[PDB]
Amino acid sequence: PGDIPAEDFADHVRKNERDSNAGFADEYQQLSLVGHSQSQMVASASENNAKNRYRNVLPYDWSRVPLKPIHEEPGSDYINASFMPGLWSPQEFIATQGPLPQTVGDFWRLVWEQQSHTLVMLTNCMEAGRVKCEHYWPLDSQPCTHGHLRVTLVGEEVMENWTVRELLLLQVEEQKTLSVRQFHYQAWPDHGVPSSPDTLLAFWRMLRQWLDQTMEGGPPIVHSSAGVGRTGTLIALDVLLRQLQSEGLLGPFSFVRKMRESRPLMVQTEAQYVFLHQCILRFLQQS
Repeated sequence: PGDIPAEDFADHVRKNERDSNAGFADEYQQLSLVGHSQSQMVASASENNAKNRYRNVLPYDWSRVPLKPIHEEPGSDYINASFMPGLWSPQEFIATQGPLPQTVGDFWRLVWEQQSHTLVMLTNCMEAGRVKCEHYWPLDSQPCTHGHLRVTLVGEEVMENWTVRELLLLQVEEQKTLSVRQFHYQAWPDHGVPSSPDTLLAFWRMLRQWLDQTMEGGPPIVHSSAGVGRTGTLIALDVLLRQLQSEGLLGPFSFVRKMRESRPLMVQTEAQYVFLHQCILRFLQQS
């Protein structure tokens, strides 16, 4: 179904790189046509005006992740977040924007209601003086509370290009806790690419090693600033590398197309689309 056999992928990438990525640019032009005739009426509602970081980056109605409604609060079921397809499921991941000050509580409610044990953060809170995402997790000195939830920082290990944080999410009305592990990649510029495929692959190997041991609960929640660009590139990397290993096939164009049906702008620059292919190529060279 358009899938490329593993043995054929290296040649496919080289063909699309010719003439300054002439083949990749045409594939990206075709991908940019996908999914625009779908409604965004919930995200566009006046009640939800202050809940979207970017007016022109909104979830589609059919694939948005609803929150449980709060009695007499219109729009309380809305968060800028979408179910994203994976290897096995159309709900394998959740892509969401970087929380705003006024949606940090909704974000943690999303984590709780989905029972997601894994967060992936691909943005810094501020980049070159420009705000990208709220620092939505607590410091180790004081837990933070939102609605019926208490969030506690339990541990934090800092590496050269990423940080892993261990969090405890307690729903006070239920007396039930959720352990959440946050994988924060700290060297991926907005609308750009990491410095090399090797460092992103190292981050991915760590994340996938964790996920292959943590499959209880809901989908991993992946986010950046808009929740489309760095988010879509990482999700595509993980799905395609697992497709490579579990099926011996790779279908990047097909997967990004499915992603665009669920949420706009996934893999947000042509450079990120090319970078995605160069990472898979490096994973084969490393193999």
